[PDB]
Amino acid sequence: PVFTVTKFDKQGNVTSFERKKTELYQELGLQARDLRFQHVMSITVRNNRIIMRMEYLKAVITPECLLILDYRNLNLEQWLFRELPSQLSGEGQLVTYPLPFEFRAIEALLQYWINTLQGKLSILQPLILETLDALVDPKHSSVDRSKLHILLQNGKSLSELETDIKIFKESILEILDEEELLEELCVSKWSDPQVFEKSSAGIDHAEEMELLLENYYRLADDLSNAARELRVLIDDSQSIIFINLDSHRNVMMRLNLQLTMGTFSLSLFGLMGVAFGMNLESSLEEDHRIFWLITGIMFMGSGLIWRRLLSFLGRQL
Amino acid sequence: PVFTVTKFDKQGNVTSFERKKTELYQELGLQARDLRFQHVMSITVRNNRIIMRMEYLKAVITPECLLILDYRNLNLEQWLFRELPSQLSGEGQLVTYPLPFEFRAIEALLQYWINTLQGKLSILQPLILETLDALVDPKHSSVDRSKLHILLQNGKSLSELETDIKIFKESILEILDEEELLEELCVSKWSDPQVFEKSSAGIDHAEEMELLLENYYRLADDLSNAARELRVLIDDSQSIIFINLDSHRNVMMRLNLQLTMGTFSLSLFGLMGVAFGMNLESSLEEDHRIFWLITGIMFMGSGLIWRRLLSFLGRQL
Amino acid sequence: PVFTVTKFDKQGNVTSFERKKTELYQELGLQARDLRFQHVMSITVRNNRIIMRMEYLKAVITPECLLILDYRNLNLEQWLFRELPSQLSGEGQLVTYPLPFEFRAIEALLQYWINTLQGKLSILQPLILETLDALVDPKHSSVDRSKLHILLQNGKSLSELETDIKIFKESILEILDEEELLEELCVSKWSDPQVFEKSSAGIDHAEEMELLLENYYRLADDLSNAARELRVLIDDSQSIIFINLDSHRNVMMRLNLQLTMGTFSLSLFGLMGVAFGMNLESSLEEDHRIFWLITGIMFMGSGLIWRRLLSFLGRQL
Amino acid sequence: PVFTVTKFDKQGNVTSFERKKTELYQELGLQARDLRFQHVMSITVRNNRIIMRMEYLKAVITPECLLILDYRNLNLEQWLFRELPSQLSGEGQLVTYPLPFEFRAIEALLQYWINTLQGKLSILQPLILETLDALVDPKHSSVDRSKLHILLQNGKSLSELETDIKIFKESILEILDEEELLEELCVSKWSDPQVFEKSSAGIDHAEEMELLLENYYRLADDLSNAARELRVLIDDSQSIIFINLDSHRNVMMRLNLQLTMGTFSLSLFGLMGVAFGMNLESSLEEDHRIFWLITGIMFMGSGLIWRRLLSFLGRQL
Amino acid sequence: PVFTVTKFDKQGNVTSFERKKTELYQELGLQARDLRFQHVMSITVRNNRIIMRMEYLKAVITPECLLILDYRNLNLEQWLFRELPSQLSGEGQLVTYPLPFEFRAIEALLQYWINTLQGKLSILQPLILETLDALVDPKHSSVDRSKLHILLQNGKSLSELETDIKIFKESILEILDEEELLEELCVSKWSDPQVFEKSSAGIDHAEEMELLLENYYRLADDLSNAARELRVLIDDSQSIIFINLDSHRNVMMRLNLQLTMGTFSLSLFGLMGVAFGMNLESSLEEDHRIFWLITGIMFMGSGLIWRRLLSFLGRQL
Ligand SMILES: [Mg+2]
Ligand SMILES: [Mg+2]
Ligand SMILES: [Mg+2]
Ligand SMILES: [Mg+2]
Ligand SMILES: [Mg+2]
Ligand SMILES: [Mg+2]
Ligand SMILES: [Mg+2]
Ligand SMILES: [Mg+2]
Ligand SMILES: [Mg+2]
Ligand SMILES: [Mg+2]
Ligand SMILES: [Mg+2]
Ligand SMILES: [Mg+2]
Ligand SMILES: [Mg+2]
Ligand SMILES: [Mg+2]
Repeated sequence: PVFTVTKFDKQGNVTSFERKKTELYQELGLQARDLRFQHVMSITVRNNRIIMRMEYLKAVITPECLLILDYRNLNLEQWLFRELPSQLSGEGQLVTYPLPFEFRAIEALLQYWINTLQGKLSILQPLILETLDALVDPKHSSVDRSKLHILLQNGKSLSELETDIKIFKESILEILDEEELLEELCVSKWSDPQVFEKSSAGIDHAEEMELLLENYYRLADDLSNAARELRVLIDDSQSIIFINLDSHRNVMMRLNLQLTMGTFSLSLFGLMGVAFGMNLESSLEEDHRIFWLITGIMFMGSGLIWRRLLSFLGRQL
Repeated sequence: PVFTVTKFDKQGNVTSFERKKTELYQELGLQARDLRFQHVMSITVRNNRIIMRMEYLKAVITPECLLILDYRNLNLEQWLFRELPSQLSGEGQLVTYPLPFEFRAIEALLQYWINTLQGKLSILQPLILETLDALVDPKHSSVDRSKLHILLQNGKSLSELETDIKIFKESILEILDEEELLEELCVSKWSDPQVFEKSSAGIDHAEEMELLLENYYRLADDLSNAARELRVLIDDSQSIIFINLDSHRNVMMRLNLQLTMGTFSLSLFGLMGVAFGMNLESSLEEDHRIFWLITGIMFMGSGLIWRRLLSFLGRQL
Repeated sequence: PVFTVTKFDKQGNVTSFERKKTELYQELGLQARDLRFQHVMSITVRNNRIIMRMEYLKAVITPECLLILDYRNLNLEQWLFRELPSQLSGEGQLVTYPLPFEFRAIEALLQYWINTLQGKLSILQPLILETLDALVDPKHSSVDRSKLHILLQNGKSLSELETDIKIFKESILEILDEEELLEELCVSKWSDPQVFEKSSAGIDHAEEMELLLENYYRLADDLSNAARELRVLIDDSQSIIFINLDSHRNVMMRLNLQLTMGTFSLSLFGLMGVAFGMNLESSLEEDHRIFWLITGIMFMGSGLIWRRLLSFLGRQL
Repeated sequence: PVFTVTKFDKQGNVTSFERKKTELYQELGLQARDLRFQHVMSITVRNNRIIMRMEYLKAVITPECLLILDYRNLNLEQWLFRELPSQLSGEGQLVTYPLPFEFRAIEALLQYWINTLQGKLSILQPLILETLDALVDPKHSSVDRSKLHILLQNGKSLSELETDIKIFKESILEILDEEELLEELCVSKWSDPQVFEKSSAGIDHAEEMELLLENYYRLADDLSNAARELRVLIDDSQSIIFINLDSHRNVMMRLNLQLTMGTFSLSLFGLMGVAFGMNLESSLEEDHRIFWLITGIMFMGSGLIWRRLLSFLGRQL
Repeated sequence: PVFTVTKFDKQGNVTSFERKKTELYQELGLQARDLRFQHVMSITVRNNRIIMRMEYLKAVITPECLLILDYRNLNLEQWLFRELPSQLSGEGQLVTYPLPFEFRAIEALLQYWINTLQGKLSILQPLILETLDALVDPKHSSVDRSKLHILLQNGKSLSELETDIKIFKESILEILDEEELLEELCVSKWSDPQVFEKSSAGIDHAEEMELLLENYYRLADDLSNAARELRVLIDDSQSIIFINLDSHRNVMMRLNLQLTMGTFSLSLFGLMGVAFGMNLESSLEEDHRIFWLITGIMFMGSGLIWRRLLSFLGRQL
């Protein structure tokens, strides 16, 4: 096929072209299996070439140049053509530390990925915090139906972000743990064992590579703790939501039971009113002191039975 | 008994026959304990023979041939006779890497198992996603009864798939961790310490075996993260289902309580209508301005008591 | 006190007797602290003697004999007198592998314990599967009261079985990890450094002991995964049970609310029927076109209010 | 200040006195930072002195004596003056193993703490088992209100006990893992490099110290599994309690809905009875075959509507 | 920019000033990347300087002085100017241990952070305990709405505190695990390899640094267990809250069902009273022994049906 290559030289100059994969393997001195890019996160060195893939960002770091592959249709235009050249050129920062190009390229790629991981968390966190805050207030019998889908979607994005940080840390820690892997990153040292050793002023050794990789492992470790705390907060907030729903359930069920007692009291003493309303000879239809006596009994009796019933639920706490 | 053997030579030729287990041990130079195949996942080397079992796939890799055992009644016909010979023959790919037959056979077997593990996840994931998506919508008082059995069955298949990936990774990592185990896989090297060493051009050494095994450990590690995220999503979606069920429970319980208040108001003020309907002398049956006054009181009184009761639940939030 | 000893010689002959603990220490060349048997799972070697305890099975493996202690009232009669002698005698299997008696005794004891652990799971699994299957069907408002106690008891037995497998694996892995511990198991080698070394044909070395112990670690590892999946299935099934109970709760609560609306509609429009049934002058008792008009209003009005109320809950989704 | 010291010599003699902390540091050859006792669990050796703290038990093991500090108001009277002297004196047990005083003192202190940890579990376990057993029976609509506080308190004590076992195991495993730490416990060896080496009969070496410490690590490991299983059982029992509560909730809700259907049927067909009871001209008050016809319709119609409604919930499963 | 520096010399004298970052790098012999302070918890040594950050506390420990950076608007006035000088001066404590300034500065900084971590837990624990205690009492149908927000906020602060302790332990354990990292803390040793070695009386070696760092790892380990137990107690208490809410839900639902049975009984037998109240010829309006017979049937029949219905729910347990 073809690889859309954006090539940065040691001076930060940007050249973009297109080359066949078969010809690129010979030009880079690699094989077809080296540039398969079939791992979502991987930082490997194959024949003096640093091959890194971070999700959509596939790059190869050569002794003298940095190549970005498959840079189209991925919003890799502002960083690639305006921010990346400045970092690779070495301008500013410190002029007393002329580190090799591999250190500048590895730092630029690692910094870029830690920025997208940080940016993803800086967007998820306000969304989850604002959705959980209004879902957890104990002032409603129910919850917002639409905002539960937001929490479900944002929780899924949080778990995918947690994996992205986790596999970023594993890739860096794999190189840090093994000294041979860490030494392989010093690409210019092996390309020129004599020219690079001439400037033996501590420009790049095992310490400088370890310091660079440990810096981004700790930055990603900060992301892991912040993303893990957010996931813990989601679980804690949902448990408070469950107590809120089941507490107002009991409040409405107590009011319903109190009103049920009142309707039973009226029905119990309204039965004698219904009984005395039948069109049968009650032998009392002529008395003038029976209607008001029964009417008083029904109203007072309903009140007394209601008061007695209300103490029944109070007895049941 | 007998072993149904499908034998592939160094040229990919397929020969199928049947041999007694006792005779196969002598032919292979093995013992009865070596070919017990009592472990669901195992990759061991016994006397210059690579013995691998992956669930139903049992294979022995010899210096010059690959044997597949118990290949019947397992749908091992398309891969065995059409896809496996092409991979073992070495055609295509790279003609500049004449790797030994053991590397080709190990890669073909490891690739096949990572494809079935990937295929199992590629089927479970859409089924779980589509069942969870329609179970979680907050537009129904209840959930689909039949689709809960689908989620239960698919969740069980997901946990069995998670174990299959987990024990696949452990088997590969066991060989990767120990250099002696990794060196044992170089079967042709030990069979011919001089003939194999003649082609000392980096065809097969500790790096090539490590690169092959690390490739499939990372492919299975990708499967572990994808299957673990799916299990996390199931738990997150069920918690949202619980909030949905308990929120509409509170909505229906609030409507029921509001209607209960209305029926109590009618019953409370309908008692005086029942009282005035008895066949007793009320001393008011002749007045012409008492019927409409009481009728108005009952209807207005029911409304006022209902309005007062509705504020009672509003006071209870 | 006394130890009920069942002694098996190198030929598998069974002798049972009773000896005092104090005399047994001198006969075995051990101490009182060595045979305390105070650990539920332990495989230790003390002065050229392999001392193993597996729950109720306490055994000491000597250079020339195997002793089983406290074999009474534990159903250790079929295995001890019919199955164990055959395995220790070395008959069958392979006649070309004259392994020492310690290998035969360790294998027989380890095989026996992996069989009881497998048998315990082969009984728990059908019981849990059949109880969960009928508890999870979404065709009942509630669950079987009696079968919840079965699940509680079987879940407790599953967790105790999980610990039995876990501590069995730890005991084997402790010996496997340390080469000195693994070498101590070669009891006959240290008893006869010259006689055993005479048959230097690979009968028993570090590989044969490691292969035997790794075989039973992997068999127990299979048990751990099967028992862990069952525990995961219990948790998954209970969550589906909770959704089933809370979905039929909402179905019955929706039917109750729909019938509550119908009774309120009848009560609301039955109040005018009660109002017109009082024994007061309504100034309409003589008209012939008022009774049927009011009766129609009550029945039609109840229907219209019921239809309007039914749309109210539909508005609330 | 002052330290309340209970001193045991090599013969088990008990002497109790009080000494200032400043003078005790010089007498013991220690510093103020060594005897801070600010760690709840700690077993450290500082200048040939074994300093151990186990919650309230603070002890210093010297070459020739064992000192217990802060032994007042802690029920340390029966063990200190009646049980501890017997163990330290070396009487009974084995007279052929004249182990140094440090081994006897370490064993006595470690045995005492494993007894209090075992005793705490032997009290919690029956309390939790008896509370869970009667809370889980499916014969009550609710649970015992008072016994939920017992489970909450006993669960809190179980988690504190789990930490006590966990940090006891970590303290022992720290010494076991490092050989230098294990060698420091041989206090008499370093105090008298020549006198102790004279009795080179295996009285105390790296094996005897390792055997003593591994014995109590495994005893505490047994406690960890028993306490962990109890915590798992609490969680399993509570989930069964939730199913019990939500199953009888559905049973009472089905009975209430069935009775609600019956009251609606009476109200629906009682409306025509109320309609025919108004004091309006119905044009049917003179017929003799209308009263019983309507009365039959109301009673039969209520039954038919009730039967039809009962099938409605049966349709909803 | 500028760094607000509070400088403490070897005598504890406090000097506060303001210096530009660029000039401070040259004065301290460091680089811009060394003082980035972009890690929430970090204890690193860069060119004979101990650089530590603990949340808001950023400090650099030099051979002869301790510098605190960004000390404004953080309540760092009482500790900085009244408590810190006393600890750094070396007054009191022990005059026989003239440890270097780095040991005094590291101890003062580590002690300060363990005090703020302890103080945060000493505030959270009473707040959570008092909120959980009154939320868990089984004497209310519901829970306090306002106190659920307190538990949610305090649970979030507890999880952030748990991370603060966790990363404090990781930072200390990283130095403890690696001897080279631990040796780098001995700043005065490398600054003066001969002057420091002159006082070879055990003032500061690998043991003294290890003892200081292990002391604060164990103090933070105590905090981890106390904060972890509190989080476990929150989860246990919430599960008891759920049982309390669902038990009183069943109690109120049983009372409501018992009263529903009573109202159905009155409605069932009140239908014959309504039937006999219609203005139709019942052919019984003249009999004198029919009114009281029907009235008795309605009242007795309601009681008998109610008693029969009450046994129905008793049959359903
Ligand atoms: Mg992801
Ligand atoms: Mg490698
Ligand atoms: Mg499986
Ligand atoms: Mg091996
Ligand atoms: Mg109700
Ligand atoms: Mg009613
Ligand atoms: Mg057990
Ligand atoms: Mg050992
Ligand atoms: Mg009337
Ligand atoms: Mg504790
Ligand atoms: Mg140490
Ligand atoms: Mg934090
Ligand atoms: Mg380092
Ligand atoms: Mg519930």
